[PDB]
Amino acid sequence: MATMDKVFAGYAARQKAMEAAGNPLSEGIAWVEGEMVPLHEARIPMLDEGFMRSDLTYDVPSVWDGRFFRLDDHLSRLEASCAKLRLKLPLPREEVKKILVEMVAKSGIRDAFVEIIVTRGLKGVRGSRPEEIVNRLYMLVQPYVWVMEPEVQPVGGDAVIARTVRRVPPGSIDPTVKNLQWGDFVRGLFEASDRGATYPFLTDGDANLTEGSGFNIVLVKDGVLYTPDRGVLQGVTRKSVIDVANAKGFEVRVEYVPVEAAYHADEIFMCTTAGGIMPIRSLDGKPVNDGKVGPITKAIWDGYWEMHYDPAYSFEIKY
Amino acid sequence: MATMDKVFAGYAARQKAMEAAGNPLSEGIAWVEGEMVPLHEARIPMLDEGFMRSDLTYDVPSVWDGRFFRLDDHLSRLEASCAKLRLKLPLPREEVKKILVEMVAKSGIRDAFVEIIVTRGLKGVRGSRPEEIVNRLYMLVQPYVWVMEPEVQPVGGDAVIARTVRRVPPGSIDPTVKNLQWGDFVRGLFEASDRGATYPFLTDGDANLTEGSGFNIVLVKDGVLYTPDRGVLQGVTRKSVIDVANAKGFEVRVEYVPVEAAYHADEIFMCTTAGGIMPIRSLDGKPVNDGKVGPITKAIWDGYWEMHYDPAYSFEIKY
Ligand SMILES: *Cc1c(COP(=O)(O)O)cnc(C)c1O
Ligand SMILES: *Cc1c(COP(=O)(O)O)cnc(C)c1O
Ligand code: NA
Ligand code: NA
Ligand code: NA
Ligand code: NA
Repeated sequence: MATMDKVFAGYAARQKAMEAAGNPLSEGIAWVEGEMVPLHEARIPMLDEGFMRSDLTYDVPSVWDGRFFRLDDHLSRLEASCAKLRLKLPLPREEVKKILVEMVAKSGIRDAFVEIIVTRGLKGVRGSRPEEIVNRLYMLVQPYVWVMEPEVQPVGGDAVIARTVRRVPPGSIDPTVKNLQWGDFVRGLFEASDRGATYPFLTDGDANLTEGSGFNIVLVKDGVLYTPDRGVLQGVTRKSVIDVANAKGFEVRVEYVPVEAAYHADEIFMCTTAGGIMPIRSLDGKPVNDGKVGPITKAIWDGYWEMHYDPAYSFEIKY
Repeated sequence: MATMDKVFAGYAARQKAMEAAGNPLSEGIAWVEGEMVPLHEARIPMLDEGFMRSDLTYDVPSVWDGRFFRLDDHLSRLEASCAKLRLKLPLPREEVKKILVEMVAKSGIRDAFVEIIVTRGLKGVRGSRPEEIVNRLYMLVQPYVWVMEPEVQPVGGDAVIARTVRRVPPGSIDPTVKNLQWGDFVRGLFEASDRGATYPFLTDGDANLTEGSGFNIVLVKDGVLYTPDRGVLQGVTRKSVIDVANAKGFEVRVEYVPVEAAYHADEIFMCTTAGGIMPIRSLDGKPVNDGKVGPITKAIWDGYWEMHYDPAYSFEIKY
């Protein structure tokens, strides 16, 4: 369990140093209407009908150890999300990239959660002519967010297959469009908490796994990785999982994963930008296999963080 | 078609008078953090995790001809919406009532769209302890909004049964909780527009009608009114429709309404606070019956606006 120490110890050191620098901007910076403002003072107009009706999409790249991770993948997914929503990125993609690097640089944050939001704008879809709709852009940079805290990743967390809620189906809301309409996920969070666990796994209502509240799901069984194809966000972390798995000779099947498979899996882990590779030790109050972080999961964990220093997948920021 | 003239002519006169008064506050007033501010300057903090994840509920009473319509019904539905979301109205209900009356009074608006929003607050559900969650309140007053403009209600609008999208199911998001997660409704709006119509009727994906983008649906067939029970908001307008129908001896069945019934209906109309009683002359590009506003619909229209002057359902505002 060495590489986790090196990763987490490095993170700790950089957090210790950022508090020492006392920079007020290291609490976060936002981009709103062409202007960079401190995070705790960034505000959205109530007249942004888009934002009001959550008629928007968003995406969250990260910065780790001063390096932006797969930014172009996130920008490309955001553009595809916009197109599916009949939205348009209000600024050229390369300018968004420049602003984001500047914001991270000016903030001094070495490990950052970065968020880009495109909304319909001030005039909503209902009863407005196409000429009158002007999409709006919001961006943000802030310290890295953990869906699983570093102290838990060596042991793994507690999940449940949710039984009081199921995933919004693609015929209502396209799950490949990263969105903030979290009604089902929030029910899943409360259900997990009510049942004495932390992470909800949502079904599709048809006996298959989909995803959870802010993460994709992966099963390991007899040396093969399984993760749902339909009904889920096509995560960039999931993508990196496939890259590491291929590089290490593990097969990954992106396909229909029945709920039943979760109860027989050798290993389970979640993956997401806000936290990385997140092992699950128990499901529905029962141990996953031996209740430990599995070997294939640790290989995926190691490779995922290793690739944060591959220039094919990252670039360094000048602060 | 007299009573529509009296209603719309009165509305016109009051709009003519509000423009004459030139009051800048007659464009709207908002309540944000204890302070009343002009609408075009009201802003929401990006750190409102609730609002960000649309982890909120809301409700929209109206003011017509200087009288608040069924405010207590809306406040009661909002409280029930909060309870289902494990939210709490941050101020006592009677104080919210007082603020809203004051806001309408100070604004001078005689015909108003009024909106109350309760969000999870600055600390979201995920990874926060129950002690750290403080729900936040937002309110707004602005000129009356029409989902169907007065000029169209005498003739009726053009609807379609949506075929590219279906209603979010209650097992994902409780439709009796008025909410702003409009992903499916926005797809329905674009589909309607693509097909040359205006109003989408969403199915439940199981061959029954539910509701539309901001309105309940009612069918009239052989002297009986039909409106879906499950999968929809229990509208206050729908409630008033039942009151008028009962008073006039018409039966209303709140039950499963198959999609097939829409294609054989004698009359169809939508109902919502933002516009009232809204007849539909065509469905899927075909006439509804004779393509005219039907008689039972006009009786419902007349009674609905009549009851805006019944003290059992309204009170007058002192401006
Ligand atoms: C963000 C998120 C994921 C993970 O996607 P990444 O691109 O790896 O961050 C998966 N599912 C949902 C619902 C998410 O919000
Ligand atoms: C607001 C709305 C209605 C109508 O409800 P009222 O209380 O009559 O205003 C119906 N369905 C949806 C989805 C709505 O947003
Ligand atoms: Na996106
Ligand atoms: Na998946
Ligand atoms: Na409500
Ligand atoms: Na109904």
